Amino acid sequence: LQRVTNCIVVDHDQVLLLQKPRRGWWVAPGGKMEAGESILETVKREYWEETGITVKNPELKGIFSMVIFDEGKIVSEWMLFTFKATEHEGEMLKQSPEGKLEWKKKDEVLELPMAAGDKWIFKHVLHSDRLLYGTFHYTPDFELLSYRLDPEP
Amino acid sequence: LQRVTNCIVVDHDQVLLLQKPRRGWWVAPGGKMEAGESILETVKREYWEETGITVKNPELKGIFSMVIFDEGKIVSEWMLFTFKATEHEGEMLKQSPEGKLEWKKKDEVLELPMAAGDKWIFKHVLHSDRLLYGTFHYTPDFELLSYRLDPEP
Repeated sequence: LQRVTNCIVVDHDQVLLLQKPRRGWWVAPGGKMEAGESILETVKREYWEETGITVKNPELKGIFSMVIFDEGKIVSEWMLFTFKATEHEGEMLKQSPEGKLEWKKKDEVLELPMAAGDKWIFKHVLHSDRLLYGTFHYTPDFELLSYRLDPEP
Repeated sequence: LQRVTNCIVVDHDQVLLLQKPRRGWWVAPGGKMEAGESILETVKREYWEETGITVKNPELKGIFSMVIFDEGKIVSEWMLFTFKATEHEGEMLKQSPEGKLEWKKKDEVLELPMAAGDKWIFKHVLHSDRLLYGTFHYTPDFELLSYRLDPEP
Protein backbone atom coordinates (compact mmCIF):
# COMPACT_ATOMS: atom_id res chain seq x y z
CA LEU A 1 0.00 0.00 0.00
CA GLN A 2 1.79 3.12 -1.30
CA ARG A 3 1.32 6.70 -0.34
CA VAL A 4 1.42 9.17 -3.19
CA THR A 5 1.45 12.96 -3.03
CA ASN A 6 0.97 15.47 -5.82
CA CYS A 7 0.68 19.20 -6.03
CA ILE A 8 -1.53 21.54 -8.07
CA VAL A 9 0.41 24.79 -8.53
CA VAL A 10 -1.68 27.79 -9.77
CA ASP A 11 0.19 30.91 -10.92
CA HIS A 12 -1.17 33.62 -13.33
CA ASP A 13 -4.34 31.58 -13.91
CA GLN A 14 -2.27 28.52 -15.15
CA VAL A 15 -1.65 25.05 -13.75
CA LEU A 16 1.62 23.11 -13.98
CA LEU A 17 0.92 19.62 -15.35
CA LEU A 18 2.77 16.66 -16.80
CA GLN A 19 1.73 14.57 -19.78
CA LYS A 20 2.72 10.89 -19.80
CA PRO A 21 4.63 9.65 -22.89
CA ARG A 22 2.92 8.60 -26.12
CA ARG A 23 0.14 11.13 -25.88
CA GLY A 24 -0.93 9.59 -22.58
CA TRP A 25 -2.89 11.18 -19.67
CA TRP A 26 -2.13 14.49 -17.89
CA VAL A 27 -1.21 14.43 -14.13
CA ALA A 28 -0.23 16.86 -11.37
CA PRO A 29 3.49 16.27 -10.59
CA GLY A 30 4.49 14.50 -7.32
CA GLY A 31 5.59 11.01 -6.13
CA LYS A 32 5.77 8.39 -3.30
CA MET A 33 6.42 9.07 0.40
CA GLU A 34 9.73 7.73 1.71
CA ALA A 35 9.83 6.10 5.19
CA GLY A 36 10.22 8.73 7.94
CA GLU A 37 8.95 11.65 5.89
CA SER A 38 5.84 13.70 6.65
CA ILE A 39 3.46 14.28 3.67
CA LEU A 40 4.66 17.90 3.55
CA GLU A 41 8.34 16.90 3.18
CA THR A 42 7.48 14.34 0.44
CA VAL A 43 5.50 16.67 -1.84
CA LYS A 44 8.22 19.41 -1.72
CA ARG A 45 10.97 16.90 -2.50
CA GLU A 46 9.07 14.84 -5.11
CA TYR A 47 7.65 17.90 -6.79
CA TRP A 48 11.06 19.49 -7.12
CA GLU A 49 12.71 16.24 -8.24
CA GLU A 50 10.20 16.04 -11.03
CA THR A 51 9.78 19.68 -12.12
CA GLY A 52 12.83 21.63 -10.86
CA ILE A 53 10.38 23.90 -9.05
CA THR A 54 10.33 24.56 -5.31
CA VAL A 55 6.80 25.13 -4.05
CA LYS A 56 6.62 27.71 -1.30
CA ASN A 57 3.74 26.84 1.00
CA PRO A 58 1.80 23.87 -0.34
CA GLU A 59 -1.38 23.06 1.60
CA LEU A 60 -3.18 19.75 1.75
CA LYS A 61 -6.57 19.73 0.04
CA GLY A 62 -7.45 16.18 -0.97
CA ILE A 63 -7.10 12.86 0.84
CA PHE A 64 -8.20 9.86 -1.27
CA SER A 65 -8.31 6.08 -1.03
CA MET A 66 -7.68 4.64 -4.52
CA VAL A 67 -9.06 1.15 -5.10
CA ILE A 68 -8.48 -1.26 -7.96
CA PHE A 69 -11.55 -3.46 -8.09
CA ASP A 70 -11.57 -6.77 -9.93
CA GLU A 71 -13.74 -9.89 -10.04
CA GLY A 72 -16.01 -8.41 -7.35
CA LYS A 73 -13.24 -7.74 -4.78
CA ILE A 74 -10.61 -5.11 -3.80
CA VAL A 75 -7.35 -6.28 -5.33
CA SER A 76 -5.26 -3.12 -4.84
CA GLU A 77 -5.34 0.10 -2.87
CA TRP A 78 -3.19 3.14 -2.32
CA MET A 79 -3.52 6.62 -0.83
CA LEU A 80 -3.27 9.94 -2.64
CA PHE A 81 -2.67 13.34 -0.92
CA THR A 82 -3.24 16.36 -3.18
CA PHE A 83 -1.77 19.72 -2.23
CA LYS A 84 -2.39 23.18 -3.64
CA ALA A 85 0.15 25.97 -4.00
CA THR A 86 0.03 29.47 -5.50
CA GLU A 87 3.61 30.69 -4.89
CA HIS A 88 6.80 28.91 -6.23
CA GLU A 89 10.43 29.44 -7.21
CA GLY A 90 12.76 28.00 -9.90
CA GLU A 91 12.81 27.22 -13.64
CA MET A 92 10.54 24.50 -15.06
CA LEU A 93 12.54 21.55 -16.54
CA LYS A 94 11.72 20.91 -20.20
CA GLN A 95 11.56 17.11 -19.88
CA SER A 96 10.92 14.88 -16.87
CA PRO A 97 11.56 11.11 -17.07
CA GLU A 98 7.79 10.67 -16.58
CA GLY A 99 6.72 13.06 -19.37
CA LYS A 100 6.69 16.61 -20.72
CA LEU A 101 5.88 19.54 -18.39
CA GLU A 102 3.51 22.30 -19.46
CA TRP A 103 1.74 25.23 -17.91
CA LYS A 104 -1.87 24.84 -18.91
CA LYS A 105 -4.60 27.47 -18.77
CA LYS A 106 -6.79 26.94 -15.75
CA ASP A 107 -10.07 26.88 -17.63
CA GLU A 108 -8.74 24.35 -20.16
CA VAL A 109 -7.62 21.80 -17.52
CA LEU A 110 -10.94 19.97 -17.31
CA GLU A 111 -10.90 19.18 -21.05
CA LEU A 112 -7.52 17.34 -21.08
CA PRO A 113 -7.36 13.54 -21.24
CA MET A 114 -7.05 12.32 -17.62
CA ALA A 115 -8.24 9.48 -15.36
CA ALA A 116 -11.91 10.20 -14.55
CA GLY A 117 -11.32 10.58 -10.78
CA ASP A 118 -8.65 13.18 -11.41
CA LYS A 119 -11.24 15.28 -13.19
CA TRP A 120 -13.39 15.47 -10.06
CA ILE A 121 -10.43 16.32 -7.84
CA PHE A 122 -9.29 19.10 -10.19
CA LYS A 123 -12.89 20.40 -10.39
CA HIS A 124 -13.02 20.82 -6.61
CA VAL A 125 -9.42 21.91 -5.93
CA LEU A 126 -9.22 24.36 -8.81
CA HIS A 127 -12.31 26.20 -7.47
CA SER A 128 -12.32 25.68 -3.70
CA ASP A 129 -9.96 25.97 -0.75
CA ARG A 130 -12.02 23.42 1.20
CA LEU A 131 -10.69 19.92 2.07
CA LEU A 132 -11.92 17.05 -0.14
CA TYR A 133 -12.14 13.44 1.20
CA GLY A 134 -12.85 10.57 -1.17
CA THR A 135 -12.74 7.02 -2.52
CA PHE A 136 -12.28 6.05 -6.16
CA HIS A 137 -12.87 2.52 -7.46
CA TYR A 138 -11.05 1.64 -10.63
CA THR A 139 -10.81 -1.39 -12.83
CA PRO A 140 -7.37 -2.72 -13.66
CA ASP A 141 -7.38 -0.54 -16.83
CA PHE A 142 -8.35 2.57 -14.87
CA GLU A 143 -11.94 2.82 -15.93
CA LEU A 144 -13.88 4.53 -13.06
CA LEU A 145 -16.48 2.19 -11.50
CA SER A 146 -17.53 4.70 -8.86
CA TYR A 147 -16.54 7.21 -6.23
CA ARG A 148 -17.52 8.86 -2.98
CA LEU A 149 -16.61 12.49 -2.54
CA ASP A 150 -17.11 14.67 0.54
CA PRO A 151 -18.13 17.43 0.12
CA GLU A 152 -20.15 16.18 -2.88
CA PRO A 153 -19.55 17.75 -6.37
CA LEU B 1 2.05 -0.04 7.81
CA GLN B 2 -1.28 0.83 9.46
CA ARG B 3 -3.46 3.91 9.32
CA VAL B 4 -4.95 5.27 12.53
CA THR B 5 -7.40 8.14 12.94
CA ASN B 6 -8.64 9.86 16.03
CA CYS B 7 -10.77 12.86 16.88
CA ILE B 8 -10.41 15.63 19.46
CA VAL B 9 -13.95 16.69 20.32
CA VAL B 10 -14.01 20.04 22.18
CA ASP B 11 -17.44 20.70 23.78
CA HIS B 12 -17.80 23.84 25.99
CA ASP B 13 -14.18 23.75 27.09
CA GLN B 14 -14.12 20.03 27.75
CA VAL B 15 -12.35 17.36 25.67
CA LEU B 16 -13.50 13.73 25.40
CA LEU B 17 -10.61 11.36 26.17
CA LEU B 18 -9.91 7.73 26.99
CA GLN B 19 -7.70 6.46 29.77
CA LYS B 20 -6.16 3.07 29.18
CA PRO B 21 -6.56 0.32 31.76
CA ARG B 22 -4.24 0.34 34.78
CA ARG B 23 -4.34 4.09 35.09
CA GLY B 24 -2.11 4.23 31.99
CA TRP B 25 -1.97 6.93 29.28
CA TRP B 26 -4.88 9.11 28.01
CA VAL B 27 -5.67 9.14 24.25
CA ALA B 28 -8.12 10.70 21.78
CA PRO B 29 -10.65 8.00 20.77
CA GLY B 30 -10.41 6.57 17.21
CA GLY B 31 -9.09 3.52 15.31
CA LYS B 32 -7.62 1.91 12.20
CA MET B 33 -8.74 2.40 8.58
CA GLU B 34 -10.51 -0.58 6.99
CA ALA B 35 -9.91 -1.29 3.25
CA GLY B 36 -11.93 0.97 0.94
CA GLU B 37 -12.90 3.71 3.45
CA SER B 38 -11.79 7.35 3.31
CA ILE B 39 -10.19 8.80 6.46
CA LEU B 40 -13.44 10.75 7.09
CA GLU B 41 -15.53 7.53 7.07
CA THR B 42 -13.06 5.73 9.33
CA VAL B 43 -12.99 8.37 12.08
CA LYS B 44 -16.78 8.56 12.31
CA ARG B 45 -17.24 4.79 12.51
CA GLU B 46 -14.28 4.18 14.84
CA TYR B 47 -15.06 7.16 17.03
CA TRP B 48 -18.64 5.92 17.32
CA GLU B 49 -17.69 2.30 18.12
CA GLU B 50 -15.30 3.35 20.83
CA THR B 51 -17.51 6.04 22.45
CA GLY B 52 -21.25 5.74 21.54
CA ILE B 53 -20.99 9.24 20.07
CA THR B 54 -21.51 10.58 16.53
CA VAL B 55 -19.13 13.39 15.63
CA LYS B 56 -20.93 15.81 13.38
CA ASN B 57 -18.44 17.56 11.14
CA PRO B 58 -14.99 16.43 12.04
CA GLU B 59 -12.21 18.13 10.07
CA LEU B 60 -8.61 16.95 9.55
CA LYS B 61 -5.96 18.99 11.49
CA GLY B 62 -2.91 16.71 11.89
CA ILE B 63 -1.17 14.27 9.56
CA PHE B 64 1.74 12.42 11.24
CA SER B 65 4.24 9.72 10.48
CA MET B 66 4.92 7.76 13.61
CA VAL B 67 8.23 5.86 13.56
CA ILE B 68 9.67 3.32 16.01
CA PHE B 69 13.45 3.62 16.00
CA ASP B 70 15.71 0.85 17.30
CA GLU B 71 19.45 -0.01 16.99
CA GLY B 72 19.91 2.98 14.65
CA LYS B 73 17.31 1.81 12.05
CA ILE B 74 13.57 2.62 11.53
CA VAL B 75 11.97 -0.71 12.56
CA SER B 76 8.31 0.30 12.35
CA GLU B 77 6.19 3.07 10.83
CA TRP B 78 2.52 4.06 10.92
CA MET B 79 0.32 7.05 10.00
CA LEU B 80 -1.95 9.09 12.27
CA PHE B 81 -4.71 11.39 11.05
CA THR B 82 -6.00 13.70 13.76
CA PHE B 83 -9.45 15.26 13.44
CA LYS B 84 -11.16 18.11 15.32
CA ALA B 85 -14.86 18.61 16.09
CA THR B 86 -17.09 20.86 18.21
CA GLU B 87 -20.60 19.44 17.59
CA HIS B 88 -21.73 15.82 18.37
CA GLU B 89 -24.75 13.66 19.21
CA GLY B 90 -25.37 10.57 21.34
CA GLU B 91 -24.70 9.26 24.87
CA MET B 92 -21.06 8.57 25.95
CA LEU B 93 -20.41 4.88 26.94
CA LYS B 94 -19.15 4.40 30.55
CA GLN B 95 -16.73 1.62 29.75
CA SER B 96 -15.06 0.88 26.42
CA PRO B 97 -12.90 -2.14 25.75
CA GLU B 98 -9.90 0.17 25.34
CA GLY B 99 -10.51 1.92 28.71
CA LYS B 100 -12.44 4.61 30.57
CA LEU B 101 -14.02 7.63 28.79
CA GLU B 102 -14.09 10.99 30.48
CA TRP B 103 -14.71 14.59 29.48
CA LYS B 104 -11.66 16.51 30.72
CA LYS B 105 -11.21 20.26 31.00
CA LYS B 106 -9.34 21.74 28.07
CA ASP B 107 -6.77 23.63 30.16
CA GLU B 108 -5.96 20.44 32.16
CA VAL B 109 -5.27 18.13 29.18
CA LEU B 110 -1.54 18.87 28.82
CA GLU B 111 -1.06 17.69 32.39
CA LEU B 112 -2.52 14.16 31.92
CA PRO B 113 -0.15 11.24 31.50
CA MET B 114 0.30 10.63 27.78
CA ALA B 115 2.90 9.77 25.13
CA ALA B 116 5.05 12.86 24.60
CA GLY B 117 4.23 13.20 20.91
CA ASP B 118 0.53 13.50 21.77
CA LYS B 119 1.30 16.52 23.97
CA TRP B 120 2.59 18.50 20.98
CA ILE B 121 -0.41 17.44 18.93
CA PHE B 122 -2.84 18.47 21.71
CA LYS B 123 -0.96 21.69 22.34
CA HIS B 124 -1.40 22.76 18.71
CA VAL B 125 -4.90 21.36 17.84
CA LEU B 126 -6.57 22.49 21.07
CA HIS B 127 -5.53 26.12 20.29
CA SER B 128 -5.42 26.42 16.52
CA ASP B 129 -7.49 25.54 13.49
CA ARG B 130 -4.44 25.39 11.19
CA LEU B 131 -3.13 22.08 9.74
CA LEU B 132 -0.22 20.38 11.56
CA TYR B 133 2.23 18.11 9.73
CA GLY B 134 4.89 16.05 11.46
CA THR B 135 7.00 13.00 12.26
CA PHE B 136 7.68 11.54 15.69
CA HIS B 137 10.54 9.09 16.33
CA TYR B 138 9.96 6.79 19.33
CA THR B 139 11.85 3.92 21.01
CA PRO B 140 10.10 0.58 21.32
CA ASP B 141 8.89 1.74 24.74
CA PHE B 142 7.51 5.04 23.47
CA GLU B 143 10.14 7.41 24.79
CA LEU B 144 10.22 10.34 22.33
CA LEU B 145 13.60 10.56 20.58
CA SER B 146 12.66 13.54 18.39
CA TYR B 147 10.03 15.15 16.21
CA ARG B 148 9.69 17.52 13.29
CA LEU B 149 6.52 19.57 13.42
CA ASP B 150 5.22 22.17 10.96
CA PRO B 151 4.13 24.75 11.94
CA GLU B 152 6.78 24.40 14.69
CA PRO B 153 5.53 24.97 18.26
